[PDB]
Amino acid sequence: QIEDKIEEILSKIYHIENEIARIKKLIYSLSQSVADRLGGGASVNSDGTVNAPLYEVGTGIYNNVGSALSALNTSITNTEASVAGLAEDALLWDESISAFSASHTGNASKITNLAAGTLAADSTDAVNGSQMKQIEDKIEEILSKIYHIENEIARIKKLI
Amino acid sequence: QIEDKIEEILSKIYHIENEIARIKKLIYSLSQSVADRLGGGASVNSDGTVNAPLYEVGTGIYNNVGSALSALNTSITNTEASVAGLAEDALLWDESISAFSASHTGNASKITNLAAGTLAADSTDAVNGSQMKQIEDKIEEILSKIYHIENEIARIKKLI
Amino acid sequence: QIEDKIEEILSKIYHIENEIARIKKLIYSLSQSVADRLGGGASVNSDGTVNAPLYEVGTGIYNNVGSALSALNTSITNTEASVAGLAEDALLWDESISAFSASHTGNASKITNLAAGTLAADSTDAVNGSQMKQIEDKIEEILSKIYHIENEIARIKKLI
Repeated sequence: QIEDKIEEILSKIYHIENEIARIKKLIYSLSQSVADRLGGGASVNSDGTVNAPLYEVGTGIYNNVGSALSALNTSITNTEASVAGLAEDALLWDESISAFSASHTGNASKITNLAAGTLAADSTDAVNGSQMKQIEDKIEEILSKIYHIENEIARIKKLI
Repeated sequence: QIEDKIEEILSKIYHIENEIARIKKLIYSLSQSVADRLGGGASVNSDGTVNAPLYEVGTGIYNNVGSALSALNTSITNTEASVAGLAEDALLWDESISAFSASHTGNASKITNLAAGTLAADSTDAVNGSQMKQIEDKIEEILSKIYHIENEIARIKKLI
Repeated sequence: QIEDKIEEILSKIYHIENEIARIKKLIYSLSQSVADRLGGGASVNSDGTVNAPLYEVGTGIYNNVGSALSALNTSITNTEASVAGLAEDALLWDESISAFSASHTGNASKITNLAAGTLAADSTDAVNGSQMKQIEDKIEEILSKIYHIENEIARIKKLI
């Protein structure tokens, strides 16, 4: 049973060598598939490791998934900060009062840098201070003409 | 020392077979753990590779991490573009002047499609062109009555 | 050829043991590289598996890439929802009419909580209902003075 024992040792060694060649190929296949699922140019190195992906987020490049996710989180944070800024400063429709509200930090506020509205019976343009001042000037002139009328009348009222 | 040498060859072969069965199981365990850390339904294929994850971002499905990160970057980009649009077009509080500003691209601008404000001593409603026109009409009528008064007065002024 | 056959069996076994030690080290190197490319503190466990990353997105922690991507998708969704809210409610520049528009859901709308505008010949401040009411009161007083003038005139008109 000695030459027989050698015969089978050589055959079992042959099966082991086949397993090793199959295992070596399983490892690079695994490695390749992982590189594929990472994307961003991840590839398999000559030594069997997965070379780093290159992920572009914003103006930066990230060599791992966590750093990219973090960068996306920060971008969304910054965009939310801009949105909250707009929301604090925008002249907004207020549903509770059915109107746009020029309230700011609890106070009625001005609107300024407003160009003059068309004055017509069907104009829906807002009007400004310059336009109302011209009306106020007309009114003051009307009152002076009236005071002149009251005096001219008074003179003839006594002179009779 | 010949049968002894066989005895140990069979024992060393037995240790190698145990190592191979342990290595085969290490590879599928590694593979499984990688599938778990990727998520998105990644699983281990019969051949030992990691099947692709399916990541939903927006209206698309992405089969690798890089393509998903890219898609998230583009969504945030698009949302920032909407925000910048709002910021260019919104009627905004200007802290430097303590007031909302109807400035647009450096010019005083109109506000139009404005419904008529309540006219009362405590109204904080904006007023429109139609409302100011009605005032201007009243003023023109007042001036004609005054001119009629000046003439009636003049007639009696000479006729004495 | 029997002792020779043993000589080479021991040498082929020696090459196989070297391959196994090289393969064991390839697996932990692969594992390490995958842990590195995942980031978020992913590390290699004693058993050769990749321990889970810890990815922070918003106020949550996610133990796999898919769940993190999902969380980033939901955050961007929520930020877009805020932006669309602003866009529906903001008083906006309308390029088609070259003016800010106080239109809301197809209707001319009020602006209220507006503080009084400066009345001067170069004021670009919007004016409110309280300011226009004071003008209307002045006008009513002017008309009563005129009616008094018409009566005083009429009396002297007949009395001659």
